[PDB]
Amino acid sequence: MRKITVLSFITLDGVMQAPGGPEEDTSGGFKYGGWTAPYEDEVSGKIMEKQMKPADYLLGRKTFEIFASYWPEHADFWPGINDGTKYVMSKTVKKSDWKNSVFLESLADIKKLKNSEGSDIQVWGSGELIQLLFKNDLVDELWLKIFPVTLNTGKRLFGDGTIPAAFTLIESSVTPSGVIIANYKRAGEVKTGTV
Amino acid sequence: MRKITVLSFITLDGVMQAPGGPEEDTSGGFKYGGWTAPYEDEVSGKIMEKQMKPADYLLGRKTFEIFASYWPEHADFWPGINDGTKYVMSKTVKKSDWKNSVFLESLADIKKLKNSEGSDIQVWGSGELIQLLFKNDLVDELWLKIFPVTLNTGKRLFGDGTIPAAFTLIESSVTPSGVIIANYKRAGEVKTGTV
Ligand SMILES: NC(=O)c1ccc[n+]([C@@H]2O[C@H](COP(=O)([O-])OP(=O)(O)OC[C@H]3O[C@@H](n4cnc5c(N)ncnc54)[C@H](OP(=O)(O)O)[C@@H]3O)[C@@H](O)[C@H]2O)c1
Ligand SMILES: NC(=O)c1ccc[n+]([C@@H]2O[C@H](COP(=O)([O-])OP(=O)(O)OC[C@H]3O[C@@H](n4cnc5c(N)ncnc54)[C@H](OP(=O)(O)O)[C@@H]3O)[C@@H](O)[C@H]2O)c1
Repeated sequence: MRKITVLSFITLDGVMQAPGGPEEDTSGGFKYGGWTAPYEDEVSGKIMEKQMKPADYLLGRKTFEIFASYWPEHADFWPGINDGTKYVMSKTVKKSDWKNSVFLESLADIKKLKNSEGSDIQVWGSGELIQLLFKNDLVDELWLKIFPVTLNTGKRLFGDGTIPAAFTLIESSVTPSGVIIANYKRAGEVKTGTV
Repeated sequence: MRKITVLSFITLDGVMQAPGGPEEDTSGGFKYGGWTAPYEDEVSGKIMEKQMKPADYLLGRKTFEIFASYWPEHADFWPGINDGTKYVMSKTVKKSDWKNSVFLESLADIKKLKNSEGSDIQVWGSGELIQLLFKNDLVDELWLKIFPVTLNTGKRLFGDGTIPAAFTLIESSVTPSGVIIANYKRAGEVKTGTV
């Protein structure tokens, strides 16, 4: 059994669409692509150069294709994404000229990939696929970065597949720009009481 | 002009409904009332004290009525809510047995109260009213306690009134129970660039 970590950049109101640039994802006429862009300092770069250490990867086709247009040319900066196997969930794509790309089609294939032997799995972007991972409680860990911004519209990290669940805060951090790094571990069922 | 702070307990996916107990709010058949219970600790109380400072208050009718059913009988623990004026939005309730309760009926009234002279306004609970405040950009600070839990269903702090807007993280801490205190100042507009 492999660990599955979801890593995500979200706004205060949990919007995850198009962190990195104005055109990264225009679904809905989304106007705020690049909202992650004013909150990048050098200690943020060092916090997630360690988050970038080599692993295996699980991605939705759309996030795969956003990555495949850029990262094959920048293996200097992020070698992990280029060397590790990238398992990609898709029904419309079966091959890619990006090295070490495998294509899964089913919830069964994800479960086998998890049960199979090998390195821990990182999940970047992939909002729609994350919905399926959440709904089957396959997500073992959450690394989040919460930015001081609210954007009513936009694809969300906790969306359709969010289930009731509990977590442990493994560790946390803050950024000179005011970004909270939050690191949760899956922790069983939601507990209630009275205050 | 007065400083409208909004204070709110939210899950990781931003639900604020019924933090304190199982029957506190049962709209939609909400099964997770009291989800903040297992995360109450000592440090949390200390912060609660600085936020239980004598202020004026602005509340929605439902939150006022939940408060009025318990807090007038515990002026020792949380005085300020009994001593300060409570401005309550309603078109349903005109008077109350609680000392220092004023009843406002329009958006204009909330603005006039803001433009008035007096103590800085705290806002607790009041998701439906918060929506109107957000929509007209009357909220100036945000003190959030983010709890290590997810519950897909429930009333959301950032609901239909949320508007795109930037913030300045003025403070942050983590409790021994894994809750994230994060207070934000309102900071003008959303900036985008390219990473
Ligand atoms: N906040 C961040 O950290 C971050 C980082 C990078 C990107 N992003 C954003 O993530 C978003 C990526 O777009 P997206 O989330 O809408 O799509 P996606 O999850 O990346 O991929 C969607 C595609 O993957 C397949 N897929 C996903 N879920 C499936 C399921 N449950 N069952 C079967 N196939 C499934 C399908 O491929 P087929 O159509 O081929 O069948 C689907 O069309 C963008 O907005 C991107 O900007 C965020
Ligand atoms: N997470 C926390 O920190 C926290 C703390 C305490 C409570 N809560 C939760 O907050 C929720 C409070 O209930 P709620 O948010 O649904 O209602 P609410 O905002 O507390 O009050 C609803 C009533 O206030 C009036 N009102 C609100 N907005 C109005 C508007 N835009 N225009 C005119 N009148 C308006 C109306 O009164 P009339 O109908 O009388 O006209 C409305 O019916 C509960 O779920 C409670 O458990 C959360």
